[PDB]
Amino acid sequence: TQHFDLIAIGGGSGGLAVAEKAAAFGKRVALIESKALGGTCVNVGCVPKKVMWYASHLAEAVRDAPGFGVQASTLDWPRLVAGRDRYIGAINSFWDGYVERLGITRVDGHARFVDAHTIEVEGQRLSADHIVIATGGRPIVPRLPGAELGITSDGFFALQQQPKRVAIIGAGYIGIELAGLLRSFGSEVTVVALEDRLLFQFDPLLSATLAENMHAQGIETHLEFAVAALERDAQGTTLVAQDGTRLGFDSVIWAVGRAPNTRDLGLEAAGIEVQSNGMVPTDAYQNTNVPGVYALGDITGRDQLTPVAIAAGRRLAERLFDGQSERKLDYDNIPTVVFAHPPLSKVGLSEPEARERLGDVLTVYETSFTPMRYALNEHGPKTAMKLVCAGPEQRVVGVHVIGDGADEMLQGFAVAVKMGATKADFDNTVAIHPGSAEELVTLKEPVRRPGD
Amino acid sequence: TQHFDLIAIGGGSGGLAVAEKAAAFGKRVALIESKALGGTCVNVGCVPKKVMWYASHLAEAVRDAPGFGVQASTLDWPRLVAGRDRYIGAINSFWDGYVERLGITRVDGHARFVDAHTIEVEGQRLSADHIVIATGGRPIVPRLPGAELGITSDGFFALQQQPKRVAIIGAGYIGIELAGLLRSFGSEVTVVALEDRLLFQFDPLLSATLAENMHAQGIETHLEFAVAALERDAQGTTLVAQDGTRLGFDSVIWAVGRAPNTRDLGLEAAGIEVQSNGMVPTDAYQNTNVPGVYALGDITGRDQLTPVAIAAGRRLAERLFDGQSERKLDYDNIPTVVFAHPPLSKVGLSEPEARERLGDVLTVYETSFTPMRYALNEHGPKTAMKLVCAGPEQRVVGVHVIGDGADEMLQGFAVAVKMGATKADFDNTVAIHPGSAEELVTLKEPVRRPG
Ligand SMILES: Cc1cc2nc3c(=O)[nH]c(=O)nc-3n(C[C@H](O)[C@H](O)[C@H](O)COP(=O)(O)OP(=O)(O)OC[C@H]3O[C@@H](n4cnc5c(N)ncnc54)[C@H](O)[C@@H]3O)c2cc1C
Ligand SMILES: Cc1cc2nc3c(=O)[nH]c(=O)nc-3n(C[C@H](O)[C@H](O)[C@H](O)COP(=O)(O)OP(=O)(O)OC[C@H]3O[C@@H](n4cnc5c(N)ncnc54)[C@H](O)[C@@H]3O)c2cc1C
Ligand SMILES: NC(=O)c1ccc[n+]([C@@H]2O[C@H](COP(=O)([O-])OP(=O)(O)OC[C@H]3O[C@@H](n4cnc5c(N)ncnc54)[C@H](O)[C@@H]3O)[C@@H](O)[C@H]2O)c1
Ligand SMILES: NC(=O)c1ccc[n+]([C@@H]2O[C@H](COP(=O)([O-])OP(=O)(O)OC[C@H]3O[C@@H](n4cnc5c(N)ncnc54)[C@H](O)[C@@H]3O)[C@@H](O)[C@H]2O)c1
Ligand SMILES: [Cl-]
Ligand SMILES: [Cl-]
Ligand SMILES: [Cl-]
Ligand SMILES: [Cl-]
Ligand SMILES: [Cl-]
Ligand SMILES: [Cl-]
Ligand SMILES: [Cl-]
Ligand SMILES: [Cl-]
Ligand code: NI
Ligand code: NI
Ligand code: NI
Ligand code: NI
Repeated sequence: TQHFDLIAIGGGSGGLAVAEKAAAFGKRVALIESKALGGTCVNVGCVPKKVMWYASHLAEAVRDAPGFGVQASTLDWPRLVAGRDRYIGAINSFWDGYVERLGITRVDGHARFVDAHTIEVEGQRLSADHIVIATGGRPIVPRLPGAELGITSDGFFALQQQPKRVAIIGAGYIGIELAGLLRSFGSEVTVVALEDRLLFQFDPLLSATLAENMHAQGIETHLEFAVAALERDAQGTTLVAQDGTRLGFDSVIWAVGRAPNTRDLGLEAAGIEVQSNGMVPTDAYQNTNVPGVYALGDITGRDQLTPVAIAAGRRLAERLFDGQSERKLDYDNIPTVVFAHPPLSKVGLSEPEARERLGDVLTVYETSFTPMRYALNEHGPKTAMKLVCAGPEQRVVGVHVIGDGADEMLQGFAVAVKMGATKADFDNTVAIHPGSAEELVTLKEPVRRPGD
Repeated sequence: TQHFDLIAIGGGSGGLAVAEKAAAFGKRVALIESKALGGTCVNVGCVPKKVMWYASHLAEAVRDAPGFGVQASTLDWPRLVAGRDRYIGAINSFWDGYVERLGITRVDGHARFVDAHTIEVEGQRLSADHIVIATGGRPIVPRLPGAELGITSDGFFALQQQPKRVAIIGAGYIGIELAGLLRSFGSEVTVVALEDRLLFQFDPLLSATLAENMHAQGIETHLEFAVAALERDAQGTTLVAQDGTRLGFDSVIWAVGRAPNTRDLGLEAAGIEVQSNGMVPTDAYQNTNVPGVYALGDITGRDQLTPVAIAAGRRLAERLFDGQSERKLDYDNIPTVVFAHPPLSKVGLSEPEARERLGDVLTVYETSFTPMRYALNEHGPKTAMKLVCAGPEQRVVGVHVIGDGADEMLQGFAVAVKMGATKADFDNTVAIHPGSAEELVTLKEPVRRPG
């Protein structure tokens, strides 16, 4: 009730990770969770999406099979969801049991700080030497007229039936992944975005290639399209832009970012520093401004990814409970995959970023090609790759790929980039043939040198 | 006739590569080819096999689709053959045109040395300052009774119709790849192997997992099985082990190694050292014992891979024609993929090799799991992975993976291993989630420690 070494607020990626490691160092751990263990990722994030992603991968596969002489003949969405939910349910079940197995005290409900070192959960108060905030986020629904006519990614994973005509508002990760899933399943898919290109945070080569692939797949896009309101039309719902432009959808999905769950956490009661956008500032070691209070995962405003939350959690527990006083996560060169169809992946800096952060010091290599996966198909999606290099030695500061296999391609490259790999390091590595990844180690002439 | 800077013998991976780079450095280049440009890889190796591998990936995708709610569905082999060959043709055509574009003097026919710096092709003699031998290999057909009833991998890519009941003799690369192609196309396949495990050269964990995957997909295997002869039976041909065991097959495929094309090459006449197995010894810079004569690719008896022949050739051209007098290929840690279903991949040393070369100093990490690719399927193939580490610092000396995605997974890991990555280097890099590769950077407790 006061004798806990650790209270982890939130049983998602970060909370589970720090609770787990702490418990393994023989600490007394309390874990607070208002909903289901596993958090966003297991329930409404990474896992349901990747399961649905395989279904779309397999659907593309049955379309392309006759081209290779494989005689194949459409989605049963209820069966997909049922299978997906059984699988997700099993991971929830694992975690429920694992937490009990570790000896962690689970507390159901919504935790709020009551002071610098105590929380209250449905009237019950609990103190600890260390309180870790890992409450994650939730999808943003804009304060616009008729915004409630649209659903979010949470709503997407709740859908019991496949919608026929979809509008996706936002072209970040989830907007693009949702678009690719649904079009692959044969829905009409339009995506709209504020920006002049899809996947704005990513390198212009990936953005451009993705657009081509998406256009080729029949996905309608509208760039520089600000949604002013959503309205009800004759059997369906309509998007209304700034200028008055109208768009008959049976589903409109808001994919315009996520907000941190820090609104009534009692942070002011505890004197915890928090930004106007709800992000909780931390140092490199997840320390907030209040000693004994830490934040990790999405609410910290750094790379919004599951393995980032986990790693941040494990290292924090190592720091606090294993006397590894200098232990921290490195937030440079975190690899990521966007599960489009075909998917994309990157580690490190895009060209514009590297040009921002470093000078006119960039040597940039790139290539485009149709992979052998589509050799016997009519119009396969193009693969595109860019190596961003910096300095005379050509340190590789960015690796960017879009195309078949990209989802499994960059993990090892992330290792090399973290080790400070140069172009030479890549080039002295013998290719694997035949495949796509070999293209990253056989780039010859650069497209841009310092001066461009 | 004698004013050539380079004669490349063989228009395969090594010959093309050295000729191209020499030509690019403004040298006068002759390229001798007796058959088609592109060599083995383009015509009867990597490319046809990978084309068919995709058909096989798609057939499996077709099988698995209903489990994921995708309402699907059987191979039209002629359609596959026609598509494959058309794709192959384009690459040959590219090379034909490319060699002409580079200004290389192509010469059709079989080259033999006449002296240390001269070759003869169908009567014409040609000298050069530099002669690169890159004549590659050919499948081995053993000198057993009725060996000729079987076919080779060359014969596999010549087949116009899908065989119904196939025997694969050999559990190296080719045997395994072919077995997996055929089985997913619905043929009956049994593979026999001299060794006690499939893919002997590979790490036991890969071998053991591949056996499991292959058994689960209906492939029958016979280990420690030495075929003594092939005889005709009542429709089909039979395998006879030397103990007497008998196996009725539609086609029998020898996949028992490849022999170097160096028997009728005039190496005697030029004074070039050759081993009894036909391999041509070289130093680290591809130099034979006679100055001006070099060898690369398969006949050198090093890693028998396309990109290895290519890199060796390019680097040799840089050495010879661009004053980069120290340029050579590093033969340590060549990554490779074996295109089974699902494929496997490795870079560096297996556990047995590492103990053999480095001693009782290994920290070995292992994991095994069913990837999310098979989440809604009944019995997906296993994925298995091993990190082989050496020393107290735990340098990564071996990386090994079998399973979905293995074919695109290890290229970047090869770079890291090339740089001398340790386990710490792996663990300090954040995982990509969700996927399989992340398992390689999140291996916690080792299975074996020094001792
Ligand atoms: C659709 C979608 C797809 C995604 N795909 C990927 C992907 O493929 N790869 C990847 O790496 N990342 C992906 N992410 C991001 C990833 O899910 C998050 O980065 C990760 O879950 C963050 O973990 P966390 O611990 O910070 O927050 P969460 O995992 O969301 O955990 C927070 C938990 O705390 C609980 N909680 C909140 N407030 C309280 C309270 N005050 N008291 C008690 N409990 C509380 C919540 O119920 C929640 O369970 C995806 C996200 C979305 C939405
Ligand atoms: C079935 C199979 C699958 C394979 N799969 C892969 C794989 O996926 N990945 C990979 O990296 N490697 C693979 N390989 C191995 C790869 O093909 C070889 O390592 C590569 O082709 C070797 O190149 P090379 O230049 O040494 O020989 P080759 O490419 O075989 O070139 C030799 C050429 O020389 C010609 N020649 C021979 N004698 C003479 C003569 N005296 N005069 C003139 N010309 C002559 C031949 O016609 C031939 O064209 C595979 C091989 C096989 C057979
Ligand atoms: N595969 C993965 O690793 C994975 C998958 C999904 C999400 N994630 C994580 O979760 C986060 C989720 O971000 P997100 O994709 O929801 O959004 P985002 O922040 O990445 O993108 C913002 C988008 O909102 C749009 N937008 C905002 N207001 C608009 C308006 N009124 N009209 C039209 N468009 C408007 C903009 O056009 C913009 O494209 C990501 O940052 C990522 O880190 C990861
Ligand atoms: N994916 C790729 O990178 C790829 C694919 C295929 C081949 N290759 C290359 O080509 C080379 C040749 O491959 P390979 O598989 O033909 O050779 P191999 O040396 O790997 O095959 C040896 C096999 O021959 C068998 N064998 C020999 N005599 C036998 C007997 N009488 N009875 C039963 N079994 C017998 C053994 O059991 C053994 O399994 C490889 O070294 C490889 O580098 C590469
Ligand atoms: Cl236990
Ligand atoms: Cl409440
Ligand atoms: Cl909240
Ligand atoms: Cl896909
Ligand atoms: Cl030109
Ligand atoms: Cl002849
Ligand atoms: Cl010969
Ligand atoms: Cl496969
Ligand atoms: Ni207490
Ligand atoms: Ni107090
Ligand atoms: Ni001459
Ligand atoms: Ni002479």
